[PDB]
Amino acid sequence: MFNDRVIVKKSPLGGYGVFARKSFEKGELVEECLCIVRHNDDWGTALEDYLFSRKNMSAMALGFGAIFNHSKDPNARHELTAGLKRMRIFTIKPIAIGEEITISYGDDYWLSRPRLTQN
Amino acid sequence: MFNDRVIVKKSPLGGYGVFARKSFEKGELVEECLCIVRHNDDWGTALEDYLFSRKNMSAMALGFGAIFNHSKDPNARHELTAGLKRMRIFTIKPIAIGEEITISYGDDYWLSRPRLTQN
Repeated sequence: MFNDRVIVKKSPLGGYGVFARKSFEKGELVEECLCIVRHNDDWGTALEDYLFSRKNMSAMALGFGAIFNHSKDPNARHELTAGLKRMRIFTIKPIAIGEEITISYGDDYWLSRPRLTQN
Repeated sequence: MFNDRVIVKKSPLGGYGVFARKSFEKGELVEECLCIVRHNDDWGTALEDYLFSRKNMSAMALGFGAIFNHSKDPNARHELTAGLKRMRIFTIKPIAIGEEITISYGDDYWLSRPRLTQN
């Protein structure tokens, strides 16, 4: 997987990650993708590590949206339109070619609140 | 969403679809994407219309993989590596620019067998 700016590859550390295939300027657009949105309880635990939520809805980002890894020192941020229909990834720092593009452990990510029960 | 060959847009008929942004030859590569794979019962009903399954595993295609619509007269086919880790979409007919790229209602798609119960 790869487009005219990012490339997905196995991270020497964790699993897969999104890496810059070209130099990036601060505040530039990295990726905008559509999301599948359904009520929180419609999702099992399968995507618990990828879903984000707002109110009673959770969304799964398509495109490369769900591949971006979370970092304690992110060089990007994510933005969801109303209704979680669209996700946008914007850099918050310049990004050199080859650097992994990461987002923070946002509060809207299921991952920030593991659950003892689910499905 | 769009790359150096396909573009996602609202279909005048159904919802969203993947359309050729360039002419395509028969048997050519349209898209290869990574998939998230988990046991069948780990998925709720949220993605029931997008998941495919093999044995006791189901997979959600990332990239544009889950956006391709199903047609009774498809101009493409899908292929999953072992373990459903990767999906590949190959044309089975030449495809002109602007034509929607569709796959058949494969037996491996959850959609071919709606369920009365789930999660």
